[PDB]
Amino acid sequence: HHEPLTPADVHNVAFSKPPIGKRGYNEDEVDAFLDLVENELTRLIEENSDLRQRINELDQEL
Amino acid sequence: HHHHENLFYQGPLTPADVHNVAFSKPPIGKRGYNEDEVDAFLDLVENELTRLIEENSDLRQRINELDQEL
Amino acid sequence: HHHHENLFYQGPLTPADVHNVAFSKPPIGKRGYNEDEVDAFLDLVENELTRLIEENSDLRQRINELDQEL
Amino acid sequence: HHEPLTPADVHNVAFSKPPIGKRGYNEDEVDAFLDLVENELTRLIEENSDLRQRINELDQEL
Repeated sequence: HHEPLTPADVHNVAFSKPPIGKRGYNEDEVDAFLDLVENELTRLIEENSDLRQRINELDQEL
Repeated sequence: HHHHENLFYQGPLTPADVHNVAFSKPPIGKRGYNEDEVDAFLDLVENELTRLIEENSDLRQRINELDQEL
Repeated sequence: HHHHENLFYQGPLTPADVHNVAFSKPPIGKRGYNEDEVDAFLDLVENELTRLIEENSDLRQRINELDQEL
Repeated sequence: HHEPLTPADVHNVAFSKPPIGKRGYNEDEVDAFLDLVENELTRLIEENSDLRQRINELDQEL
């Protein structure tokens, strides 16, 4: 864990309140959707690096 | 890459989902998140997800071409 | 309630999303979840989400009718 | 936390492996989607009970 947009950016984004006196977006909904986002960016980055590793192995055999 | 290629990607979150996700208003009389900031952030999300899915598809195409050469 | 009423619900997960969500296969050469079991579970999810959104809409209609009577 | 389908059922569901020798569904994807599911069922149940509370308050005023 400690070694354009990153999963960490999604984890850390912080939003202000709506203007006076607006209401804004439900925070539970936005939170839950951003958790899906963070999970899927992370998984795609890991899977992309695995494909890249496989590519490396295949080039070494070429 | 282009703006309207079907890459036949299978996963539970697509750029179209990010683009179309809807949020209700908060429970009254709590307030929620600033809508401008969330909208702008989700545009960046749509862009990054698009790029990673495009990268996924290209790495898979390259692996198929290699697997052909081998 | 019926099977094709637009309740104008706003939220980030709808019955249609549950119905249409797609999953890729696992990273090779790990295996994943049984597809029959996941499919059946997600049908129950689609049903429960539908019922709760319908309940949400009826409670809101009742609150509007009360707010009219007051 | 300790007082048809429940959020807890989503939290606890456990799936077997695919048949020999099938591959099945990606587990990171299913996990992340079930987390969104659990979150949204929980939030709708809480919000529904709040609407019901408001209804109670309004009937008391009728």
